Amino acid sequence: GSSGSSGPKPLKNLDGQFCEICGDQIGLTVEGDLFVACNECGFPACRPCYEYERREGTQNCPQCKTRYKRLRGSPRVEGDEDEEDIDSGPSSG
Ligand SMILES: [Zn+2]
Ligand SMILES: [Zn+2]
Repeated sequence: GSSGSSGPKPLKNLDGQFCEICGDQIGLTVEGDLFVACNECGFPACRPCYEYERREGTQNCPQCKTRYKRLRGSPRVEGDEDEEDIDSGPSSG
């Protein structure tokens, strides 16, 4: 049996920064700032979670599926940005 944190009033926690994909707590970037994979929607994805999505993934946020961007520890991939095309018709979302 447990509750969460010691003492009465809870301590800074369960904010959300904690990645959702795997769970691990989204640490800090190579510089120090908070590592926020996706900001547009706000999908909590650690470092080893964002890169992949672009490495082997599809390069589209699994929450909003928006255009990505070369991060600190994320080398460019084949599908970062494309040019306007005659492909219209939003099948899903
Ligand atoms: Zn993760
Ligand atoms: Zn997103």
